[PDB]
Formats: sequence, C-alpha cells, structure tokens
Amino acid sequence: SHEQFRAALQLVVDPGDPRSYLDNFIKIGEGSTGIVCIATVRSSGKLVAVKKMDLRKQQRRELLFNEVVIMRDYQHENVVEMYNSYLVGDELWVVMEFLEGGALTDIVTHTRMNEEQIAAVCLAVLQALSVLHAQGVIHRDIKSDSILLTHDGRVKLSDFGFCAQVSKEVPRRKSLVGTPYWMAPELISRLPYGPEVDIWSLGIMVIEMVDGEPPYFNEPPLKAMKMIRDNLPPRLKNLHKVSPSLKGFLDRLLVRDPAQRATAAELLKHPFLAKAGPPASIVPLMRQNR
Ligand SMILES: CCn1c(=O)c(-c2ccc(Cl)cc2Cl)cc2cnc(Nc3ccc(N4CCNCC4)c(F)c3)nc21
Repeated sequence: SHEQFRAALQLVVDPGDPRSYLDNFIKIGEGSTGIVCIATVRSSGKLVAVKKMDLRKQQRRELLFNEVVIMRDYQHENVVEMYNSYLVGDELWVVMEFLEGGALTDIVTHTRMNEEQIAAVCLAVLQALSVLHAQGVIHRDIKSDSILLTHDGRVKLSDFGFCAQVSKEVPRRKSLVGTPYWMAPELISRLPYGPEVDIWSLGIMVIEMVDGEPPYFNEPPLKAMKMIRDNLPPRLKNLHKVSPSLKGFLDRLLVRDPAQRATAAELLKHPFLAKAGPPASIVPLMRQNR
C-alpha cells in the first residue's frame, strides 16, 4: 500500500539525513498537505525552508510526486528553488529556498498596489509561466497565495502541489483541481483544458491586486463556481483606480472563450508591462515597511 510510495521516493531523494547539516527548526505554516519549517544550515549559517510530510497520512499522495518530480531541477529566476529532498523515517522532507518577504496575499489584503508594482508582479509571473508552458507544465493553482517575495522585492512563483505535465499527444487534463474563486470556466465545465487556465487565474489575481479580493469571495465556493462558469467575465469593483492600459491587458486575460484567450508568450509583449518597476518598487509594500 504505502511502502510502495516509500520505495519509489528512495530512487529520487538524496540519501542521508538532512539533520547532519540542519537545525533550529521553527514552524512557518501549514496547508493540510504538510507542515513547513525554517531551519539553519550549520556549514554555511543560511536559512532554508523545509516541507515535511508523513507518507501514510497523505490522502492525495499522487500530488506529492508532482511537486518533487516536476520541480526538481527547473532553473528559473522567478521560480522557488528546490535544493534536495530526503527520506527521513516514514517522512518526506523537501528543502527549498527561503523567501523572507512572504506571500503576496499578505499585501493585497492589507494595502492597495499601484500599477508599476502590479506590472512587476505580472511581469515576473508571466516570465515564469512562459517557460513552464514552453515545457508542458500547467501550474493549475495561480493566486496571490502562491506568489512569494524576497527581501529585494523579487517575485517567485511557488506552490506546485497541483501542477501537471502535458505533451504533444495528450495536450489537456480533466481533473477538477484548483482554488474555486480562481478556477477557469472550462475547468468547472468539466471540459478538457490546457495551459490557458493559468492565464484566467492570473487575471483573477490582477483583480486581487486592484480590489483586495477576487470575484464572488463573499459567496460559498460552490455558488461562486457556477457564477464564474455561467455568467460574464467578472469586473473590477474599483474600475476607477485603473488605467485603460491595465484594463486592456486584463480584457485579454479574462476571455471566457479559451480559444481566443491570450498566452504567456503573447502577453509578455503588451504595453501594460512596460510600466513594470524594478524589485525596489515592491519593498515598501511589505509588513516590515508598512
Ligand atoms: C508555507 C510557506 N512556504 C512553503 O510552503 C514553501 C514550500 C512549498 C512547497 C514545497 Cl515542496 C516546499 C516548501 Cl519548503 C517554501 C517557502 C519558502 N519561503 C517562505 N517564506 C515565508 C515567509 C514568511 C511568511 N509569513 C509572514 C507573515 N505571516 C505568515 C508567515 C510566509 F508565509 C512564508 N515560505 C514558504
């Protein structure tokens, strides 16, 4: 049953105990699939992040493979770097880069962002999504919560628990996964869907950065989901705070027809993204700076 998973892991993971070089573990967080900790590296004095998870008590064990097997070795400035993974008892530990700035979701709830800062975030996420989409990877869970910030103000994509690899021969997936408010129409349709569901989800994230919340966030998840499927492209509640430039950009992401919805490739050219400021424009927005 479970020790078949254990055995496959032992192919992948680096062997040996990461306690041979890691200590002063401290809990950051948790999102059901495991606990997450900060730990110090003895040899060098640096901090890392460590996701730990017991193999037996995982329920969508399938997904546990997807982060490790996909995320292992993708080189990208705007993606969260995995260092190693280890088998430690009946537990998988994954060691990652530690982003000091935390999630963007902390920022969008408390403050409102200007367009320079919005453009930067979008730029970073589109750079990363273009490559991931250039190698078959649909993230399938884009939202402010899965964006992390360095102290420099750099933006990196993470939280690949739900990602899926896709190819020339089977170019779509069926599986109903994601966060409701952020899921595309076709995904709730139970239709086959491609790497464009990232783009809709991104659009919903822009509405997060401008409004503070996504559409229908008052509703229950089941209500909101028919609403996104059935009804029109949702709209910015604060349309008046927003450029015609950004408004255009946004109208090319929230296309309900998937066919004519735009692409990381395409969107990387748009005039909206030339407003993007450097990493330093983002710093002030953080909790140490607020
Ligand atoms: C659970 C978050 N998390 C991960 O899950 C992972 C991760 C994801 C998938 C895998 Cl396979 C392994 C890991 Cl290791 C990496 C990670 C790296 N850096 C950070 N930085 C960080 C800094 C401060 C805060 N907060 C400030 C204010 N209030 C809430 C606490 C914060 F939420 C986050 N978080 C990561």
